[PDB]
Amino acid sequence: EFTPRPYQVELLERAMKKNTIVCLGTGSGKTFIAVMLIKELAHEIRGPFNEGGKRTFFLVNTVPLVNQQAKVIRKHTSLKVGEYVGDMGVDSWNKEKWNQEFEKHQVLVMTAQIFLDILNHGFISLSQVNLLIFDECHHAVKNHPYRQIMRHYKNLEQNDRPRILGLTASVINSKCKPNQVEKKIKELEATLNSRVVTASDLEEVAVQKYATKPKEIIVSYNSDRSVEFVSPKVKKLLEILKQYFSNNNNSSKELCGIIFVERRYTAYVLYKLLNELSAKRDDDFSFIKCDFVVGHNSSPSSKEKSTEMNSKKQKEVLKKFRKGECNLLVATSVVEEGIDIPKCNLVVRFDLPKNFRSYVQSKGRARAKNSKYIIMVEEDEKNKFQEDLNQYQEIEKILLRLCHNRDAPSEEDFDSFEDELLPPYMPYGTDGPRVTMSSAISLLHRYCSKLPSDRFTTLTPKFTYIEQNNEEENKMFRCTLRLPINSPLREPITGQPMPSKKLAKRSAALEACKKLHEMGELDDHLLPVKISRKN
RNA sequence: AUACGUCCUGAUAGUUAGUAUCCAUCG
RNA sequence: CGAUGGAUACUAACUAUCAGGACGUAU
Ligand SMILES: Nc1ncnc2c1ncn2[C@@H]1O[C@H](COP(=O)(O)OP(=O)(O)O)[C@@H](O)[C@H]1O
Repeated sequence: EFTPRPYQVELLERAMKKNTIVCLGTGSGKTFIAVMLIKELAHEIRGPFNEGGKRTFFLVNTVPLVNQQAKVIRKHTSLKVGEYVGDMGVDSWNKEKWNQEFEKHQVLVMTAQIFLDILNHGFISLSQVNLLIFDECHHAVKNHPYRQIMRHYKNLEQNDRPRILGLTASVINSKCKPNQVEKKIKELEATLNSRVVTASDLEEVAVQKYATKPKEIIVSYNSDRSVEFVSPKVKKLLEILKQYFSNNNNSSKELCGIIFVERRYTAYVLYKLLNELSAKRDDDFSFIKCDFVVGHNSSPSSKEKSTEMNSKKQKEVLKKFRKGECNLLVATSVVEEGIDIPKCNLVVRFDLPKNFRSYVQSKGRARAKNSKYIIMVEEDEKNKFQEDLNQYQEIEKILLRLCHNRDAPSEEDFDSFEDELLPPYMPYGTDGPRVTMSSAISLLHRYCSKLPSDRFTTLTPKFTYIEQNNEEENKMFRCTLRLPINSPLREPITGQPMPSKKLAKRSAALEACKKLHEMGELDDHLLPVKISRKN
């Protein structure tokens, strides 16, 4: 029942020296050793939470992946595991419930932002956290919540060891030139205080996992000039699916084809058209079934129509695909990574990739033999797309060339973090509710929304911007806060002048937390009057 | 005829700010 | 409603270089 991997046991013993990051292609099995390293330190986690024990947290950005990884860890381990997501509405939960939750479970898999929230209000500090692994660590750039969490390491002492981990295949998240990749990798390895390694030998990975991705049958059309009325791209899909049927006459019923899109409306219309064609019972199209996977809760009541509700729908649709009930798939932005099917040999790239990372991630989804990669390109843009593809190939070649070990001898880069020009409130020191400079906006989201209050758009009570000349004539901004009649007086009516508008708002709104803490609205854990709504 | 210097539309490559549009993820 | 990331476009400044337009110096 247990399925090992030869290179990964070597990877584990190499990584169990210091902080180490593994970078490999899709299908490598890098995620699998997460459970092995979790069980390697299971003894520490056994500590009771009477005075604060050791617990392991697994951060996953996407909501459909938390249950999948929870089932994966449950399959090989007997430890109690729960699932956490803001869909349940945990915004109105007091300290005692959280203490009960921590004492009950053993591993709490949860998205990043909820971890931001819990660390923001001091329900528990970074102390006594046994281990912590990111998801898609290549997102840790600029003001990503990953970096916001990592910033809390600066406030605490270095002697503490809340080990951090994060796994990614592509180390970029935007378009770039082959002369800035070294700068990007150096910056990323400096930010998270960890080295990056990659398997030197890629035997099986090149056999069927990564280096033998589906062959790119670049097919063009004339779309730049219901199937026959909309752009002929749908006709190209029909022709390529007829080619698929001609290839797989033996499997004339169905296969595991997956369609990637970038706009939800396109996916919805595409699924509707193919379901209509299949239900018609015509000779050309009679055995096609597709279902939704993407869209997410979006918003409870604010200008949306998808209404994907709870994760139960995603769980059941993925189960019905795994059992073969669902065989065609359309989605936009949740099945790029973390979706695994043991037998898949066809991926249709209906919409073009936008950067390097998307192209690498959405290409290795197929894992079976003779897999098919299909790209929709136009004739006029064919030259530009060909040169862009050559650039991507060169980027991959140089990236695998620089796969040599890169250490971090200069720890000064970690100290070189661009600290904000103003300090935030912190009434109880480093051991108390350390308010972050980036959580002032979260606090101001819901002015007096707690307790009986209007349901109108009180979130944005409007602010006045004032500009004046200065010594360098770059101008300074006077952000002013004028809240309506809903609460007692406020100290930060206007903030300190700032070079930028955003920093002006931050300086004019951060002192609200400091003022409100003294007057008694908040508490020891900065939870306002322990009631629903508001952070 | 060459070289150098001041300002600028054009070009090569990077940074910063504002603005406008679009997309995705999540609370 | 909000925090974000990405993409394009405009203005605008600095940064290392090329060219041309307005002027000056050495040969
Ligand atoms: N030995 C194995 N046992 C079970 N599943 C596997 C194995 N090897 C690969 N897989 C499947 O293939 C996928 C590859 O996962 P892994 O190599 O851990 O990282 P990634 O998912 O990033 O490629 C997994 O989602 C898993 O379901």
